Amino acid sequence: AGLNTAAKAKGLKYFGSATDNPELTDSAYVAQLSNTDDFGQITPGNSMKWDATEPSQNSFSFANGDAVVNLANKNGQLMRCHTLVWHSQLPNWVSSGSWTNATLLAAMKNHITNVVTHYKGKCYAWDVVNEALNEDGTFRNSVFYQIIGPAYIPIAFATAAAADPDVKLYYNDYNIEYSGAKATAAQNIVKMIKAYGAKIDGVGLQAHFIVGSTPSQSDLTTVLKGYTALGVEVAYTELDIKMQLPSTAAKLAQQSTDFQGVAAACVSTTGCVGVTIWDWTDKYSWVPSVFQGYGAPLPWDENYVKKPAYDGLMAGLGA
Ligand SMILES: *[C@@H]1O[C@H](CO)[C@@H](O)[C@H](O)[C@H]1NC(C)=O
Repeated sequence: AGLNTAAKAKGLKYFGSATDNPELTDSAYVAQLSNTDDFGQITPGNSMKWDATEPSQNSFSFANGDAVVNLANKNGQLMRCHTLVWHSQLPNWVSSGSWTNATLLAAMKNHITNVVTHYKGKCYAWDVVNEALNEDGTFRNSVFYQIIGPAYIPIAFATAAAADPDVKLYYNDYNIEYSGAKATAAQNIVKMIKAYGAKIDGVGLQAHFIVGSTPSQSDLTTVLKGYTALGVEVAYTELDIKMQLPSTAAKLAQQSTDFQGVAAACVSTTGCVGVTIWDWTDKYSWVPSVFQGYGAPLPWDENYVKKPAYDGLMAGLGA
């Protein structure tokens, strides 16, 4: 009947979509987001990030996150909660602060414990640490790395686990879906957290790909199995496939094949729990200025009408 029903028949927990609060006043948008034949899971695109949830020190702000949870709850959709520790979308009080190891650890832990406690029981998964690596497999020189060193990562996981022992804890990153220094480094982060004795349940593979340059089904599956071999589940967490503009029939077809292989890779991998697309309509796709010249990244167009990629996904999920 749709993406989510097809995904569940193949043993995934969900097929899902991100959303954001500005979209929720569009009742036509909301009606399709709330269609559980297509979406059994929701991620808040922005309203659970640090800039949204602790915009001034110790000042927790949950209304916009809660509104997304409430919608998911009314619809019977799972939540993925996104994201606790990340160098981007950090309030200036954190990124510019004068810290010591103890004082930044206290503030980071305070952030995690308050946010995760607030959402205790509501989330299938948390992206606990996001994008900790540079493209060359080095640690990003974020405030957390510079002040605390690599321990910030296992400490964040341990802190999340103490606040909510049952939610699945994910390390989430992009450009780790194909082999290379970055994916190798992401494997090493998994091994490092586990060696520290902290709980890590999952690797989140964002899957921001490009039409015509998407990794093959075979390459993607191979890489997923490289993570599951470490004793984690995997999911594609932010899938979209931006195309070099203008859109053409040939690019829409390629885009369909690209989405199909991503779905098929997940369905092929024991321990891949689901796919989330980064919103579902091109009208609300994430295409910031750095990708000027690209667009139309999603399975529905800006008029909420299906593109060939929808059928591609269905084919990849075996329906
Ligand atoms: C910060 O404190 C943690 C917790 O004890 C420790 O693992 C880490 O090495 C410390 N880092 C620095 C730079 O002191």
